[PDB]
Amino acid sequence: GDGEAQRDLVKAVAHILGIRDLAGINLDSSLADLGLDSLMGVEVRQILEREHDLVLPIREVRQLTLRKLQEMSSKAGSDTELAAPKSKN
Repeated sequence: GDGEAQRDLVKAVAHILGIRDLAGINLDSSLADLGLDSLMGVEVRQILEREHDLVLPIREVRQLTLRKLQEMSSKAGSDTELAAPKSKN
């Protein structure tokens, strides 16, 4: 029901592509460039919507540059209000 543990989305999404280490796989490539059309967006949504209620749709998910998946993995990211849009002036 609730996740006590959470992994990097690289060990999920990249693992769909058969990657994780990216030894010779480019990291500037958009997720759609990688192969996102079907599962590589559904899997993501089904994870994030339940993990952190973070539903980022395909138009945004398509630019998740593989390691960006672990950046928005939602673990230790939202300490207080995710990134907190707060700027003085």
